[PDB]
This record gives sequence, C-alpha cells and structure tokens, in this order.
Amino acid sequence: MTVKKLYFIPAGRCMLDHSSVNSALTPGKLLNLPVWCYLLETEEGPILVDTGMPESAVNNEGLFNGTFVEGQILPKMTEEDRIVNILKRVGYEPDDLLYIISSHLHFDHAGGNGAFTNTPIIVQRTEYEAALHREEYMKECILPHLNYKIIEGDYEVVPGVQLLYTPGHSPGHQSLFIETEQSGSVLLTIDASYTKENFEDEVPFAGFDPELALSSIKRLKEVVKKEKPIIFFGHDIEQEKSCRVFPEYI
Ligand SMILES: [Zn+2]
Ligand SMILES: [Zn+2]
Repeated sequence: MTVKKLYFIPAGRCMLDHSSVNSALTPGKLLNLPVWCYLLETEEGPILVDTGMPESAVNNEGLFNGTFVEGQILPKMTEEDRIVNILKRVGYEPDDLLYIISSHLHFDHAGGNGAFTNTPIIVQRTEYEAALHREEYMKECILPHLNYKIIEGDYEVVPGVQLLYTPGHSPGHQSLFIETEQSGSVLLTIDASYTKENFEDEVPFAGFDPELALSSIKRLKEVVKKEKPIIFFGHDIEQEKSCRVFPEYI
C-alpha cells in the first residue's frame, strides 16, 4: 500500500542567522526560512507531520528577547499560520487526524502540539526525554498531558509511512521515508539537513550534536543509495522555490 497524497503545507516562517544553514559563515545576516508541516492522506486516515509554531510566536518576532537566543531566532507567524487555522482551511479539525508525527520538539515543529489533545502524537523517546530538561525547549512543545505515542528507533506508522531515527540536529530527531501513489519513494529529511548542501556536501549546520548529525546523514545516504528517492530538506530557501505546495501534492 502507498500514501494517496503527500502535501507540503507552508506553516509560517522563521528568521535564523545564516550560520544556521552553514556553521562556517560569519554571523550577521538573517535568513527568512520556511516552516513546514506535511499532510499525508492514507487509507487509514490523515496524518499530520509537525504542527508549526506556538501561539506565542503570532505577531511576535521578539518572542526570544530576554533569552539566550535573542536576535538569533525571530518567528514570522501570523494568525493564519496557527495549525488549527491551517487545518481548518485544508478541511480538517484536530480530532479528525489519525496521527501526529513530531519530527522533533523544536518550537518550529511542535509549537502547535497542544491543539491535539486526543490524537496520538508519535515522538522519539530520546526527543521527549531531552525536551523535559534541555533549555532550548519551549514549554508549549512538551505539554505533559497530550496523548504521546512514544517510540524508540525506526517505526512504521502505517503502510507507506516509515520513520527513520536521525538524531543529531536534536537528541531524538526523526526523518520520514514515504511511498506515495504519484511519486514513489520520497525522503523528507526534515531537520537532518536544513539544505541540500548540508546533505550532499555535508556542510555543518545548527544542531545539538554535529557528529551524530553527520552519522545520521551518512545513514540516510545509504537509504538513498538503495531507494533512489526524491529528497526534500527541512529549511531550504532554494529548494522551496521549486516545491509543489498545497493544493498540489506528490
Ligand atoms: Zn529543529
Ligand atoms: Zn526546524
């Protein structure tokens, strides 16, 4: 069985210093990077991958003023980018969803998790445990009473939807390998590589453990050598130019 439709859904944006996509660059220039969620229409029901930024980021570029990351992260989020609004426009309410998949619990990926109080939220144990104590993590991304479906390592969500454990960018980061009806094998690196250059050329980028992130890239390259998928990266301004986005699908 294959996934019926894979949708790339813009979920607002976020400014990061350009050293975030290339650690060798000298800090001083911000990049307006895309924030994504993905919607998978499957035989078993719709599945949402990531949930955008938290309510606190709405019309609040200075969210991280007063913190250890002041001026280094500026969310670009409007009321329209709240995940429930995104879903409502697409044609879903939170309780319609079969699963939420959290690639990781960074604020640009799990900020909307609180909206889903019934749907199982699939997240790596190592990411969940990290989010409990590491300072990067926002409280909005680790709410205690959500219906977490905690997994460890690789995992098949439904036929055609595979999670690949790719730690490094964050302690329990996971990527997706999807088989779609229209396109066949698709690799969503999520933040296992922000840009094509991080993947192909192994250019270092923002992450908790760069060494581990490299090994996760090498692991993904082995998958690619075997499966020859089309590959989409996490925060790639260049690639975004040519991405088929909602209402188009792959
Ligand atoms: Zn991240
Ligand atoms: Zn990210």
